[PDB]
Amino acid sequence: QKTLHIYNWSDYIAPDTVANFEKETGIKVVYDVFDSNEVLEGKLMAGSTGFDLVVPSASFLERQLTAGVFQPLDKSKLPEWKNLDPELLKLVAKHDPDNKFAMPYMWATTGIGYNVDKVKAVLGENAPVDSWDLILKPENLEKLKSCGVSFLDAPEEVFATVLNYLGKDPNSTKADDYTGPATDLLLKLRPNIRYFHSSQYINDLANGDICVAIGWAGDVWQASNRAKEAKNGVNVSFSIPKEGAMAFFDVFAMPADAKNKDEAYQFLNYLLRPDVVAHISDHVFYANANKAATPLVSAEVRENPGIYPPADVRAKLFTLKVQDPKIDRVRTRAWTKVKSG
Ligand SMILES: [Cl-]
Ligand SMILES: [Cl-]
Ligand SMILES: [Cl-]
Repeated sequence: QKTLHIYNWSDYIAPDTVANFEKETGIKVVYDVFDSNEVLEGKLMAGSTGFDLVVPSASFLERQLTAGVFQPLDKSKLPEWKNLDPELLKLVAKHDPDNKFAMPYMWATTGIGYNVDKVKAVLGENAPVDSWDLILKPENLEKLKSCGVSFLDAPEEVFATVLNYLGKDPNSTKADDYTGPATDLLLKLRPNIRYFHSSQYINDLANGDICVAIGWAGDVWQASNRAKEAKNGVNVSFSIPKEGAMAFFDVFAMPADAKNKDEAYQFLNYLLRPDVVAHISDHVFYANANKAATPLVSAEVRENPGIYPPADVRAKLFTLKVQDPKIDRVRTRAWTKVKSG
């Protein structure tokens, strides 16, 4: 029997996607999840992952390509490749030249999830929910400490966001930008942050246990929808702040030592069907990269400007660049100071 090992982000697939693929193809799927680019990259660099498909962010895949940990996708086994948005392909091609290694899957932004009522109770009806001031200004965060604050456990994203907020290059190659103002601000914020974590904030926003989080858009929209279906009265929203925000593109890639490559190609082409991936978007509240699928996704997802943002909001989004070894070391050490204490 055929078996296929997949390592994807958590909360990133419809409930029935895998079961439908199994019953159509007869392949048994082993499906596991992660919430951290650093965890996946560490697996890729330490040895065999034991997976046939993994899903890094494109900015991390750029770094991973030069280690040789992926093999190029045979485009002749991906006929539905045509369905992909060419403009998104061109953006991902900045990380994966000529799109040789990566199939764009979902994309979104790193912004602010928050409890509408709690934030307005603490900072007033005019709470600056359209601005990184909400969480990155120490006076505001000290007051939101009362109802719970979480940051992503995602150092490249947090530092780029802080740097942009401070008016620096989000991808500054100036070491002092990291050790000076970025670390200073983050250390001022630190005593107000309940935890650093990239998946617990979903149920904690849904449950009312935290009131504001740095989070990924569709994760926050999932939390909003979980509160709605529980009818617990918790109102969660998501903000792409006025100063801009990081955009990311999560992409399927094939490890160089993948065991069941024919089956992996069958799954990638399954995900390229417009009806298959639109249905995923319906359940996970993320924009997919499939331009033929967009009319098939539900109106409540397609028309949400925090999921499919319009041109003027997209014009304010930035993306990660790969840093040299000095900056990587400086950023990692500063993250360590921030996250342990
Ligand atoms: Cl996990
Ligand atoms: Cl007020
Ligand atoms: Cl706390």
